[PDB]
Amino acid sequence: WTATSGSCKGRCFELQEVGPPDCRCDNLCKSYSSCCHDFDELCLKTARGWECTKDRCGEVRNEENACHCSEDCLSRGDCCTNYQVVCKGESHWVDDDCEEIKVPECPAGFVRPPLIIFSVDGFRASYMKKGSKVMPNIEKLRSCGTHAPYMRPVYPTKTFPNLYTLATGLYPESHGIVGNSMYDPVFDASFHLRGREKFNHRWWGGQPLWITATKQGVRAGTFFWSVSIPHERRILTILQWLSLPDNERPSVYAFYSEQPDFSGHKYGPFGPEMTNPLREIDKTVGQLMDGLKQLRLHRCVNVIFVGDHGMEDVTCDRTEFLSNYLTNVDDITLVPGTLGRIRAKSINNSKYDPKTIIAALTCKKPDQHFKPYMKQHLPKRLHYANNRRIEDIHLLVDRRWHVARKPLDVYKKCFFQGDHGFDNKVNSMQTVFVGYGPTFKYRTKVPPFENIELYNVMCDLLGLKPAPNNGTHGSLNHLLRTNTFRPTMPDEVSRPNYPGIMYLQSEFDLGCTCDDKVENKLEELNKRLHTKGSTKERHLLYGRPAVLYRTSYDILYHTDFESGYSEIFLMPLWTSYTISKQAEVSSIPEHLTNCVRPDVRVSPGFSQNCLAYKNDKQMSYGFLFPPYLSSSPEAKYDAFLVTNMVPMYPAFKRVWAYFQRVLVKKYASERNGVNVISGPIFDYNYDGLRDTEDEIKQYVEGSSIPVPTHYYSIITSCLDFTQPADKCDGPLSVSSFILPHRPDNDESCNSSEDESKWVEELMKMHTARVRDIEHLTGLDFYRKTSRSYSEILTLKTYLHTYES
Ligand SMILES: *[C@@H]1O[C@H](CO)[C@@H](O[C@@H]2O[C@H](CO)[C@@H](O[C@H]3O[C@H](CO[C@H]4O[C@H](CO)[C@@H](O)[C@H](O[C@H]5O[C@H](CO)[C@@H](O)[C@H](O)[C@@H]5O[C@H]5O[C@H](CO)[C@@H](O)[C@H](O)[C@@H]5O)[C@@H]4O)[C@@H](O)[C@H](O[C@H]4O[C@H](CO)[C@@H](O)[C@H](O)[C@@H]4O[C@H]4O[C@H](CO)[C@@H](O)[C@H](O)[C@@H]4O)[C@@H]3O)[C@H](O)[C@H]2NC(C)=O)[C@H](O)[C@H]1NC(C)=O
Ligand SMILES: N#Cc1cc(Cl)cc2c1C[C@@H](Nc1ncc3c(n1)CN(S(=O)(=O)C1COC1)C3)C2
Ligand SMILES: [Ca+2]
Ligand SMILES: [Ca+2]
Ligand SMILES: [K+]
Ligand code: NA
Ligand SMILES: [Zn+2]
Repeated sequence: WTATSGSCKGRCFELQEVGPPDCRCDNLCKSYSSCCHDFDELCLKTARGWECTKDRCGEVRNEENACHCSEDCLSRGDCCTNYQVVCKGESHWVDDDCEEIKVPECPAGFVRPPLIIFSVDGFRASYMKKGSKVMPNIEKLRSCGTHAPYMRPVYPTKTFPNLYTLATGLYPESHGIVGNSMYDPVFDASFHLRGREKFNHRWWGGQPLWITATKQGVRAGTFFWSVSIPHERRILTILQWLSLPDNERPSVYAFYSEQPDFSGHKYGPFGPEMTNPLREIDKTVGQLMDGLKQLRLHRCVNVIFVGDHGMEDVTCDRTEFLSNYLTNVDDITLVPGTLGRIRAKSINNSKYDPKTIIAALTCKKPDQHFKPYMKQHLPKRLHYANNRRIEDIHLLVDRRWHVARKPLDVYKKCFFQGDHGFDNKVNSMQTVFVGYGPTFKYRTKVPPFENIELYNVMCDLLGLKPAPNNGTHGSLNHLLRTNTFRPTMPDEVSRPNYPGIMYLQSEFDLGCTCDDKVENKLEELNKRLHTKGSTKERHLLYGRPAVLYRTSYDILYHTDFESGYSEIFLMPLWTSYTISKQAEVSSIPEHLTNCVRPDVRVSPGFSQNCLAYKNDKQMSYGFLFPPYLSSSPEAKYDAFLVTNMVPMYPAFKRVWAYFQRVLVKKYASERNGVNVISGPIFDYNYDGLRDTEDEIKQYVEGSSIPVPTHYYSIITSCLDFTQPADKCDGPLSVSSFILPHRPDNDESCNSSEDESKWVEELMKMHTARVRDIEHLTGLDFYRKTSRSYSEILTLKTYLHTYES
């Protein structure tokens, strides 16, 4: 209940919202049906429109007008944005030459350059080039400031998940807004775009920018605007707030446009109807910048132009129906559209079985346009599992398609031509980033980056300490002229042991055999030098990874590779090796097929055993350093050490053997050598973070050998590919992956074919950042390069996407 009989007199767009039952005058009161009775009259004035004309110049102030062209307007802070242009012979901001902003040029009493976030819904990255002729204001921000060719949203590429990731620096799994629609089983409550539940604070986790600011003594404009407040009024409200007294004036503001998303849904991303919405957004930018120029703030404010997600061509005819797959369609609830989320319609139904639903959805039709996943099997780069609001069963929908439960859902609720929500690596989902102002660089292009990184930079622009978030603070220092964040590398927590030869072969009772009895003090000296690390500079190019947790581990050197061997997990945390462009692939000799050799540097009690793999009828083994890439027949024996062995499902060994035998050589050929770091990952609670030993749900039968959930590889070379990976003087180039360790290839519908037709496709789907691998292993890579630490942070956030 609201007492709407109070008044908005002197309270229009007040910054502190009042508590029910008192009536509201803030920019969200309409959305709560809580505005005072006189809000429209006083606060949403329209008379005479948004623009000064030659006949209004010097007019007698009339308080009914939407904006003023009277001599007193600059002093009151409520001039029409074009006042100085029409009435005082000034130029529009867009007509002025770009001039470098080396220092903030602020009015007296400004403590810091304000930040204005200009957020646009559905603004696809390619609009910057394809619409450039109709967006001169946006084009000038872009060419004069700092811009990325695109900015990667988070999955799912929906509005609220992305806007709240911009506000928090958190993945949706961590902030709690995991969709535009959600069921929380603990609350037994549903979140929807329409209605009141979505206003309850219990949905919204982490700490958004406006709260971070307020807690650190920085005032904030309210970021959310009720849909019926016209854009012109939003901009006039921000400009009036910027005229408030010093002690009352916010330092951070947001503008929001529902366009171009609203029109994109109706007309498709590139419908001829899309030109007008782009022109109108550009005009709104023009109004802001002309208004800042009037207040002498156009060389003071940092402006960010940012989108939430792009827009793809999607039509009602490109819908898959679960009713064409399942017998039991009335027993499930589907969250539908550009992703699917499935749960039981009733928790009372004991016949519901996720295993049977997955199997009925798996490679059933030859061109199926969706793929089912248990959420823990989704590509780790999506970070979309660790939340009770994310259903166990997920459908990754192909770009251009929808999934629905039954046909009547699509025509009893069409005419839409655009949609978004797909995998956040799809080109059509990419969105925009421009930064303009004293703190941003001048005429600077930066590589594409993820939207989870922006919170940290917005905190830097405002002198704020960020709440704990998923950005990597410093990775975007190259966007900034000043206010850079200069972090120190994390301290190593565990120092390695360097074991020498300590065990006789007869002490090992592992049930292993190797045909390796083949008896020269030239080569006996050499053997010893390789075991002490004489080749370690070729194979460990960027230093030893640091272990950032308490554990027991050994560094093991060999001719062709170096490893950090965990005495707790009985396998390497990491294996590092370099493959030159000239390197030769060889076979595993016939006599060495089943060869496993005790490591006389490592106790029997800290070793795997072959008898466990023999008894485990589901589990086999592979090697981290591939025997196929041995430098010599003699060096190949090293690759069959028990300390190089890791547990692998036979189905996964098909993937791993193709990677090691074919793809490593291919990358060294293409990139002029590569350095490879490979290893296991254990994430049984799918939280994206390294498991402790007590979290492991599967062992090799009858043993303490834990079974990885994933295998990673980090593949590094010289960005200037005219230099070999091992003699690179400049920046690096990296690609990585985190491959699910699965006992079947059900994910790969073409897996009955030769690995050359499916394995590289799988690996591209499971592309990762080095930072993703850092979280999952507790390792810190690239500790010893010639490069600046911020540059290394940028490299560790790189994702190789494989989009054209
Ligand atoms: C991205 O970046 C984020 C932020 O840095 C990071 O997420 C953080 O990771 C930590 C580990 O997973 C975790 O630390 C502690 O969590 C709780 C404290 O939780 C509350 O307090 C903070 C501070 O304000 C809140 O932010 C937090 O918000 C979460 O929950 C809200 C309400 O439930 C919700 O609105 C919000 O969205 C958010 O949900 C998310 O996180 C939770 C977990 O906190 C998930 O469950 C959700 O799914 C969602 O993902 C809370 O209100 C501490 O209590 C923990 O300590 C436990 O657990 C330890 C075991 O490892 C143990 O040592 C401790 O002694 C203690 O044990 C006790 O409790 C156990 C579990 O209940 C029990 O089994 C045990 O036997 C014993 O009784 C953690 O220290 C942060 O909360 C988390 N923050 C946020 C904002 O998410 C991410 O990891 C990265 N992601 C990547 C990939 O890097
Ligand atoms: N969180 C956050 C955040 C972070 C930044 Cl950096 C900027 C902004 C926001 C919030 C944003 N304002 C805003 N105002 C109103 C509305 C929205 N956003 C989104 N909707 S909607 O209902 O989802 C949509 C579909 O029909 C309209 C209405 C401005
Ligand atoms: Ca949106
Ligand atoms: Ca984990
Ligand atoms: K076996
Ligand atoms: Na298959
Ligand atoms: Zn939309």
